[PDB]
Amino acid sequence: CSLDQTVAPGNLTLCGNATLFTTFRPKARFIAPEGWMNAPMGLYQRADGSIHAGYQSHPKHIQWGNISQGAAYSSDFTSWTDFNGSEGYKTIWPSQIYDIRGVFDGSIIKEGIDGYPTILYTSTSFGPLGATLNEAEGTETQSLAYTTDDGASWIKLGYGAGQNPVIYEWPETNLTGFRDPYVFQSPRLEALLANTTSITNATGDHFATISGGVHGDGARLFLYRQHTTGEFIKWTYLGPLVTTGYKESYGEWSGNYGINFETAGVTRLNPAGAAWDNGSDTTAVDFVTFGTEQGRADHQNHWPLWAAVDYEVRDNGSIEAVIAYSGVQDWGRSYAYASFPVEGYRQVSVGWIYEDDDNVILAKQFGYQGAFTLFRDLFVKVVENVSPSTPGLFEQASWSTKNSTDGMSVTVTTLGQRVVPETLAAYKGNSTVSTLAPVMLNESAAAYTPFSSQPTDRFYALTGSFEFGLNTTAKAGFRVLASEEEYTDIWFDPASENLTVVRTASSLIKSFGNDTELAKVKLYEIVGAESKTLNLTVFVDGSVIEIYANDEVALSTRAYPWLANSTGAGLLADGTTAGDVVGVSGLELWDGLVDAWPARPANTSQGLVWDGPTAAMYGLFAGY
Amino acid sequence: CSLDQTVAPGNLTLCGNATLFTTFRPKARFIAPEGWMNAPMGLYQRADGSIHAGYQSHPKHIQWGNISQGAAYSSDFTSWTDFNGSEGYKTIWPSQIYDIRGVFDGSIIKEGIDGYPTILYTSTSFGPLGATLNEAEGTETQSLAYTTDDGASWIKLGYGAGQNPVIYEWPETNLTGFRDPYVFQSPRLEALLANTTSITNATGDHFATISGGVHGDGARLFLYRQHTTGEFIKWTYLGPLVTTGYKESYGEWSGNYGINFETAGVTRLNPAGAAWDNGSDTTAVDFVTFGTEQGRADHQNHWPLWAAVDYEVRDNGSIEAVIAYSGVQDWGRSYAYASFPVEGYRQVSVGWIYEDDDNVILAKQFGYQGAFTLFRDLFVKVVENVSPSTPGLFEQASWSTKNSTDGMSVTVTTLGQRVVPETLAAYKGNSTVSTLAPVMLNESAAAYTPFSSQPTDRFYALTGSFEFGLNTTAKAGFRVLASEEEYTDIWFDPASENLTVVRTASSLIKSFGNDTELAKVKLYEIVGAESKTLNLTVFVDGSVIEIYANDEVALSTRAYPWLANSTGAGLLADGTTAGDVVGVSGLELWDGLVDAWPARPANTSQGLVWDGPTAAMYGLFAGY
Ligand SMILES: *[C@@H]1O[C@H](CO)[C@@H](O[C@@H]2O[C@H](CO)[C@@H](O[C@@H]3O[C@H](CO[C@H]4O[C@H](CO[C@H]5O[C@H](CO)[C@@H](O)[C@H](O)[C@@H]5O[C@H]5O[C@H](CO)[C@@H](O)[C@H](O)[C@@H]5O)[C@@H](O)[C@H](O[C@H]5O[C@H](CO)[C@@H](O)[C@H](O)[C@@H]5O)[C@@H]4O)[C@@H](O)[C@H](O[C@H]4O[C@H](CO)[C@@H](O)[C@H](O)[C@@H]4O[C@H]4O[C@H](CO)[C@@H](O)[C@H](O)[C@@H]4O[C@H]4O[C@H](CO)[C@@H](O)[C@H](O)[C@@H]4O)[C@@H]3O)[C@H](O)[C@H]2NC(C)=O)[C@H](O)[C@H]1NC(C)=O
Ligand SMILES: *[C@@H]1O[C@H](CO)[C@@H](O[C@@H]2O[C@H](CO)[C@@H](O[C@@H]3O[C@H](CO[C@H]4O[C@H](CO[C@H]5O[C@H](CO)[C@@H](O)[C@H](O)[C@@H]5O[C@H]5O[C@H](CO)[C@@H](O)[C@H](O)[C@@H]5O)[C@@H](O)[C@H](O[C@H]5O[C@H](CO)[C@@H](O)[C@H](O)[C@@H]5O)[C@@H]4O)[C@@H](O)[C@H](O[C@H]4O[C@H](CO)[C@@H](O)[C@H](O)[C@@H]4O[C@H]4O[C@H](CO)[C@@H](O)[C@H](O)[C@@H]4O[C@H]4O[C@H](CO)[C@@H](O)[C@H](O)[C@@H]4O)[C@@H]3O)[C@H](O)[C@H]2NC(C)=O)[C@H](O)[C@H]1NC(C)=O
Ligand SMILES: *[C@@H]1O[C@H](CO)[C@@H](O[C@@H]2O[C@H](CO)[C@@H](O[C@@H]3O[C@H](CO[C@H]4O[C@H](CO)[C@@H](O)[C@H](O[C@H]5O[C@H](CO)[C@@H](O)[C@H](O)[C@@H]5O)[C@@H]4O)[C@@H](O)[C@H](O[C@H]4O[C@H](CO)[C@@H](O)[C@H](O)[C@@H]4O[C@@H]4O[C@H](CO)[C@@H](O)[C@H](O)[C@@H]4O)[C@@H]3O)[C@H](O)[C@H]2NC(C)=O)[C@H](O)[C@H]1NC(C)=O
Ligand SMILES: *[C@@H]1O[C@H](CO)[C@@H](O[C@@H]2O[C@H](CO)[C@@H](O[C@@H]3O[C@H](CO[C@H]4O[C@H](CO)[C@@H](O)[C@H](O[C@H]5O[C@H](CO)[C@@H](O)[C@H](O)[C@@H]5O)[C@@H]4O)[C@@H](O)[C@H](O[C@H]4O[C@H](CO)[C@@H](O)[C@H](O)[C@@H]4O[C@@H]4O[C@H](CO)[C@@H](O)[C@H](O)[C@@H]4O)[C@@H]3O)[C@H](O)[C@H]2NC(C)=O)[C@H](O)[C@H]1NC(C)=O
Ligand SMILES: *[C@@H]1O[C@H](CO)[C@@H](O)[C@H](O)[C@H]1NC(C)=O
Ligand SMILES: *[C@@H]1O[C@H](CO)[C@@H](O)[C@H](O)[C@H]1NC(C)=O
Ligand SMILES: *[C@@H]1O[C@H](CO)[C@@H](O)[C@H](O)[C@H]1NC(C)=O
Ligand SMILES: *[C@@H]1O[C@H](CO)[C@@H](O)[C@H](O)[C@H]1NC(C)=O
Ligand SMILES: *[C@@H]1O[C@H](CO)[C@@H](O)[C@H](O)[C@H]1NC(C)=O
Ligand SMILES: *[C@@H]1O[C@H](CO)[C@@H](O)[C@H](O)[C@H]1NC(C)=O
Ligand SMILES: *[C@@H]1O[C@H](CO)[C@@H](O)[C@H](O)[C@H]1NC(C)=O
Ligand SMILES: *[C@@H]1O[C@H](CO)[C@@H](O)[C@H](O)[C@H]1NC(C)=O
Ligand SMILES: *[C@@H]1O[C@H](CO)[C@@H](O)[C@H](O)[C@H]1NC(C)=O
Ligand SMILES: *[C@@H]1O[C@H](CO)[C@@H](O)[C@H](O)[C@H]1NC(C)=O
Ligand SMILES: *[C@@H]1O[C@H](CO)[C@@H](O)[C@H](O)[C@H]1NC(C)=O
Ligand SMILES: *[C@@H]1O[C@H](CO)[C@@H](O)[C@H](O)[C@H]1NC(C)=O
Ligand SMILES: *[C@@H]1O[C@H](CO)[C@@H](O)[C@H](O)[C@H]1NC(C)=O
Ligand SMILES: *[C@@H]1O[C@H](CO)[C@@H](O)[C@H](O)[C@H]1NC(C)=O
Ligand SMILES: *[C@@H]1O[C@H](CO)[C@@H](O)[C@H](O)[C@H]1NC(C)=O
Ligand SMILES: OC[C@H]1O[C@](O)(CO)[C@@H](O)[C@@H]1O
Ligand SMILES: OC[C@H]1O[C@](O)(CO)[C@@H](O)[C@@H]1O
Repeated sequence: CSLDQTVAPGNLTLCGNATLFTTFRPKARFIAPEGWMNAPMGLYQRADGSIHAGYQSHPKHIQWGNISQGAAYSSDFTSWTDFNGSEGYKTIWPSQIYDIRGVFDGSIIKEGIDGYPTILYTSTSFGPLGATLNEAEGTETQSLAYTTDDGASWIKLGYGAGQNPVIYEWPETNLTGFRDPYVFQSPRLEALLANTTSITNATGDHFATISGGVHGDGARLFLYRQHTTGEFIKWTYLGPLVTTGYKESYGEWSGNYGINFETAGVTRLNPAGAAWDNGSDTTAVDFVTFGTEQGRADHQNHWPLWAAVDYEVRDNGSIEAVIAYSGVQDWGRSYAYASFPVEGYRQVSVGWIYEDDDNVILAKQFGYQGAFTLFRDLFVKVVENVSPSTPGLFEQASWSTKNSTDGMSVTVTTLGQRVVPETLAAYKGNSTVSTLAPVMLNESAAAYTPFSSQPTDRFYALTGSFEFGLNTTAKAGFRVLASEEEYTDIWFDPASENLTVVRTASSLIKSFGNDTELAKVKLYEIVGAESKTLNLTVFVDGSVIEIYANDEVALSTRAYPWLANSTGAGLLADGTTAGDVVGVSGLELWDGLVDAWPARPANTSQGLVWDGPTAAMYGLFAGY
Repeated sequence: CSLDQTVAPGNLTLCGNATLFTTFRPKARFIAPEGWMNAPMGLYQRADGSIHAGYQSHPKHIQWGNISQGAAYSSDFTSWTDFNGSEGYKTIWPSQIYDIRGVFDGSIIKEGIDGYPTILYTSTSFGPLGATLNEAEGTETQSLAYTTDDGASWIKLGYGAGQNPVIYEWPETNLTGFRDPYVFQSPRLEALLANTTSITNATGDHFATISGGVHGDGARLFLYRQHTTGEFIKWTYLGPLVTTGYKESYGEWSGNYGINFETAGVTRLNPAGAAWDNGSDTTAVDFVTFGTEQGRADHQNHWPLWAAVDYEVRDNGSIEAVIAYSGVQDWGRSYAYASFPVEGYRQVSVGWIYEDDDNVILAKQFGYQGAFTLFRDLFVKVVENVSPSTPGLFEQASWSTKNSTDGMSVTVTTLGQRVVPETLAAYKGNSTVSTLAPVMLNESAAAYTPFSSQPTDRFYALTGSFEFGLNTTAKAGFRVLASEEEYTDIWFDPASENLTVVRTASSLIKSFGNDTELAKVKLYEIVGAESKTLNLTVFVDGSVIEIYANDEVALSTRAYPWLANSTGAGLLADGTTAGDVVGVSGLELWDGLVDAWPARPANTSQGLVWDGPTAAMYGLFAGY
């Protein structure tokens, strides 16, 4: 095992555990100290204003198992501190018959048991568990725990009748899944149900969704309501909130609804952020965010989706969320998005970016797997004065259109996502910032043009505004993590409406994924404009490449170049001519970003362990 | 629910939980504070000389489940003190994937991990578990924990490779069971194996048996040897120590070997007690004690047995224990005998006495189930100068015979059991003792003759020596827990060699068991004697009736008379005549015994709880 990054990579599978720990590792984002992580969980803003973030965690392993809540906190979403207790950075772990198979995703009741922050989580026990298996009632249940020390530790309710687990009966037969309770308050849903509470007797101020589906018949999001205000044991099933078909797709802009939902949440937004009105705010829109499984040929069979919904009240005192339009939260290697309320009328969303080593070839050598996305403010994106000749505009696929009275312009509404401003400000202020001169891409443009200032390592951000002709067939974008021999190309092709990440040359190491990422991006053309513009922001953080377009489209992916000098960046141009020109402006490079875990040393590995021969006997966890 | 014990019992199933807590409850013996108990476990004499006793425990329930180690200590086997920690009187409980289904029986390595007392116990996980089910490897494994505070708490080794569980591979396929590790030192077995240690490389000073069997092919006791002295992770399977046939019986004196062993142990004894020689003591005998299941039509399908064995060394460096003779440790409602070494060359044995309410009709009303037997010194019982005309003597069923050189007398050898002297001394000294005049039972004897002094409650002991003619057909014994309407009759019938406990009138409450208990007792006739003698000792302790004959035969049973005055006792006589006379002498009543738990109040119930609907979903525990 040579770690010489000035020459071609050897056989890196001969390298020891965690010998590649720092080589590809993000430094500017949320990530576990070591080992396996997946979904964000237990997210809440604490009483002191700081953010608590939990995550599915398996320390000292590089595959999933004994799944626990790891946790940390931050005052600005950006610089984090690990909790440290008797179980290291874990704060909830399998410990009881009802959750011994895994402490799965959960969400926070801010004023819960005895007034304390309280988590409702999926407690798993033995038996087949999965949407493609024959799962039985009891394998996935929902349980409570509360914290008296602001998330340093959690106390579970006792096991038994009238205690944990608090939700165990399947609301319908033959479920594909029954997990990921999302607890939320909703003046909107309270107002809608107020005339029917005699039918169900459920009058509490908290709702909870549980994610699942029905074998052979598509995904389901089940709605529960807290039976009585101030009491947290009894939750009453109202009915299915979202019902989709077996591998149903709303189309090219909307992924696929698969066979089962995971990590679903419910929110209400307006142009400024979170909306807490009862329906009276005409600018507010109800949204569901949700993962789906088995509706995708790649990306671990997982789509992270969202839908705008219109609520209807059923005669039995339940709610049907009718999908109005449907989109994708991130088009790349991310999943398990969670959202949570933040002071100042905000709803903040964060997901999990998995590695691109699906055959587990170099995972042990890493000594870790996974990171978070950046934290994102959700809001209703409104585009005014949109031209009716915008191609495909009235398909209204992942957006809505409202015509002006005279029919000559359109207002477009969709889900907006932008990186939280605290992170952008901290990144910029800690970086060496190069404001770059605008670049006109025409007949003289090379395929690749390095920026006039270059990054110094694998931790940087780029921004640019690409102005295209309305009938362009030119392509342009950014190349990142680039040397002569390794590079990753981010292209936008307005003619096809496709944003791609080409990774055929991303790394000399051949075991990592190299498939082309793809997102659809609608450039809403503005009335009177003779051009259309793509604002593209790119974060490069170790191996993470996280792309944002127009405060709307997100695409997270991975690149693992071996060579030490595969850190360069610049502009890409294809088919730019004297006549078909691409004007690039607002160009800026931020080199360095922020050290997100300042108390951690560079190498936080504690080694890796094997569960031994019993792992295969129990059949629950891979064991490593 | 009336608790009026001066009139006939009502419908006691209407009574609330623990309303009958004190009514039938033993006071003079080891018993949990409340709830369910079964097998003794984790028995050892601590460094300060006191006795640690563990037991299988399920607090606040009256059926088995979440099985844990409850514990207490005593300086004299007789007066006990509960441990009190974060889990009450529990000291080990299900907490890890490998033992979440139950912390089953285990035994003590006195100088174990880091020099501390260490328990090797059966750690159970999910899956079918039982001799009549299709159990799979991994469901029962063996794990270690150690104590740094003399049994107040135990620290388990970590889960994983080279740690817990330490024994997990089945030594043969298709096991009926794989549990109850019994760890012991044996100069005898070390000497026998010393010439073969190159074959196995196992050279440690601790052995361990594991109890089980093979489907369709009878019970097995598997022998392991610690691989290396001072190291406790690696245990090497040598081979089967005891192999018996599917429902094989050695005969009328020996119960039945069933299909699977439980709670088996290995010891070596001589006439004084425990023997720790290498084979050089010609008075010493090797013994195995073991429970069997599914070889009995009643008594919960459980025989608590013992066998004298002769060890042979196999060519592969293992030991075959060849059964020389085979007996019964207790003939009544007891099981799960454990034995442990005690200072002064002693081996002390104690078992579990179950209730006689197999349909669980009044268990909730009790608020508890189960007690221990008394603690018993084991030794080799030797009877000298036995007459060769003793009927059935040369069948040598649960004893051995050695003829004198001249053939006119026999030395009989068998397993001896007697109540530990500390308990007899404490009982006697705390009781009101009545030494009774001898009673000749002849033609004038009534069926029942009350003693001249009577007990004052349900806590007393009786002794008597019954001298019978060599050709008697008379029966005699003791009646206990007696009023006019309720009584329990203990008869010996020398002609049939049967000791019986007739319980047809034991209680007016009809839901308790009323079947006749039966033990075989051999009166070894002495050369020159014109009579044969039965020394009978009886302990009455709440509902327990525990009978000892001749420091050899034990029979534990239950009687639950309702009436407050069903406490009397006296002599029984049947077929005594002028010619066929029974001389009773050495008669003594001890009224009161000892308060075995002086710190406990009379009612230590904490109420009972239900596990809720998930108990049936998990399918592991009854739930109550
Ligand atoms: C199989 O068997 C298993 C083992 O028995 C069993 O698991 C156990 O289940 C029981 C029953 O559910 C659990 O007991 C509960 O414990 C809760 C506290 O849990 C936390 O703290 C304990 C104890 O912590 C001490 O000890 C540890 C270990 O040494 C130390 O680390 C601590 O620092 C602390 O040490 C101090 O105290 C010790 C004595 O206790 C001293 O010895 C020591 O010197 C120190 O001074 C921990 O062990 C727990 O850890 C475990 O669990 C966590 C998850 O929670 C895991 O992460 C971890 O790994 C461990 O597994 C944990 O940290 C109690 O709060 C709870 O008590 C209440 O509930 C019951 C039932 O409702 C009531 O009877 C009782 O009154 C309590 O309720 C009152 O209080 C709460 C909160 O204040 C109120 O909300 C409630 O309304 C009520 O209020 C009442 O009083 C008020 C007056 O003040 C009044 O206003 C109200 O009106 C009202 O009247 C309960 O005791 C036990 O934790 C489990 N143990 C383990 C190891 O798992 C398992 O379930 C079984 N399985 C099956 C299938 O049956
Ligand atoms: C799923 O996830 C689960 C959760 O992660 C996981 O379970 C956990 O597994 C880990 C790994 O096996 C366990 O970690 C071990 O813990 C042992 C100690 O366990 C006891 O103590 C802990 C901690 O106690 C503190 O905290 C509690 C809770 O708050 C308090 O109640 C205590 O009072 C105490 O509090 C103080 O300390 C805190 C900080 O720790 C402070 O915050 C606090 O303020 C106080 O000051 C308890 O939690 C345990 O309780 C649990 O387990 C018991 C059963 O054991 C249950 O009954 C109970 O309900 C709980 O479930 C328990 O009481 C450690 O000893 C052990 O440490 C060693 O082993 C590793 C690996 O070999 C070594 O790396 C390490 O060095 C240690 O070994 C050394 O020391 C031992 C003994 O001294 C030596 O024998 C050994 O040779 C070695 O010596 C070395 O150093 C010497 C120098 O001194 C030198 O001479 C030698 O040569 C050598 O170099 C390990 O940390 C953890 O307990 C589990 N937790 C739970 C909750 O279950 C589970 O397995 C996962 N499942 C799967 C399937 O993966
Ligand atoms: C005295 O001690 C007990 C603990 O032993 C304690 O708790 C009670 O425990 C008993 C069991 O001993 C429980 O009985 C079961 O109840 C089930 C139905 O329960 C529902 O209705 C009840 C009556 O209105 C409610 O009280 C229950 O509420 C509690 O539980 C819910 C969770 O569901 C919780 O949200 C609440 O807060 C409460 O805690 C609940 O709504 C029965 O289904 C169950 O069924 C059987 O048992 C009977 C007796 O054997 C049979 O007659 C039935 O046919 C059936 O059993 C069958 O046979 C076997 C059973 O193993 C099986 O093979 C068959 O399929 C079939 O099941 C049972 O009756 C009782 O619910 C529970 N009460 C509680 C928790 O309040 C007491 O509280 C304690 N008393 C005091 C004063 O402290
Ligand atoms: C680096 O980090 C690892 C943790 O990841 C850590 O521990 C090692 O972990 C690996 C797994 O990553 C273990 O590999 C397995 O080993 C099994 C055989 O193990 C036996 O032989 C070893 C070699 O001599 C010994 O080291 C082992 O001793 C340990 O464990 C025993 C308990 O058994 C214990 O008493 C000792 O004290 C030691 O702790 C042991 O005697 C293999 O069976 C297992 O099998 C597969 O994996 C391969 C790679 O994928 C495949 O090539 C095989 O075909 C096979 O996998 C197949 O595919 C899948 C697997 O999921 C399945 O469907 C098929 O049926 C089939 O199984 C595997 O190779 C390794 O044993 C373990 N080492 C330990 C604990 O020492 C390292 O220690 C750490 N390094 C450092 C320096 O810290
Ligand atoms: C980068 O490193 C490679 C290999 O060490 C070398 O070919 C070249 O000089 C360096 N710069 C490039 C390719 O831009
Ligand atoms: C990181 O630390 C681990 C654990 O000490 C060690 O095994 C590994 O070699 C280290 N890796 C590097 C690259 O420093
Ligand atoms: C309410 O009605 C809907 C639509 O028929 C149904 O799916 C749901 O199960 C009902 N809710 C109940 C039975 O609680
Ligand atoms: C919703 O709120 C508006 C004003 O904020 C109020 O007029 C209306 O009555 C509310 N709707 C309900 C609660 O029915
Ligand atoms: C919206 O505007 C377009 C273009 O003017 C027109 O084709 C369409 O019919 C309009 N829709 C409505 C509902 O008026
Ligand atoms: C650098 O980052 C830290 C941590 O996020 C932040 O608090 C600080 O404001 C940043 N420095 C600047 C903007 O100069
Ligand atoms: C074509 O592009 C080059 C490089 O940006 C620029 O110098 C030149 O002025 C452009 N041509 C025109 C006609 O703008
Ligand atoms: C653009 O993307 C779609 C998938 O949404 C694909 O079918 C089409 O071939 C792509 N076209 C080009 C030119 O990249
Ligand atoms: C015992 O009590 C019963 C019922 O109260 C009564 O018949 C009798 O007087 C008492 N004594 C007996 C039967 O020896
Ligand atoms: C014993 O105590 C328990 C728990 O407090 C109580 O429910 C029960 O009625 C008591 N029984 C008696 C006979 O005192
Ligand atoms: C040793 O031999 C006996 C008798 O054949 C056998 O039962 C046992 O399994 C053997 N021990 C092994 C294979 O370790
Ligand atoms: C057993 O012990 C005796 C004396 O106690 C000794 O003579 C003999 O050599 C020992 N047997 C062994 C260890 O082979
Ligand atoms: C009474 O019993 C206690 C506890 O076993 C014992 O220590 C004491 O010696 C006994 N009293 C006597 C023999 O007088
Ligand atoms: C017969 O028994 C009675 C009662 O023990 C006794 O008084 C009498 O002396 C006995 N008869 C003979 C002949 O011993
Ligand atoms: C004595 O016991 C045996 C069982 O061991 C039984 O078969 C026999 O019938 C009994 N005989 C009498 C007279 O009780
Ligand atoms: O780690 C388990 C968790 O991960 C998910 O499967 C999402 O990928 C959740 O549905 C579940 O709670
Ligand atoms: O409680 C479980 C324990 O009880 C037994 O079955 C004996 O009756 C043991 O074999 C086991 O360890």
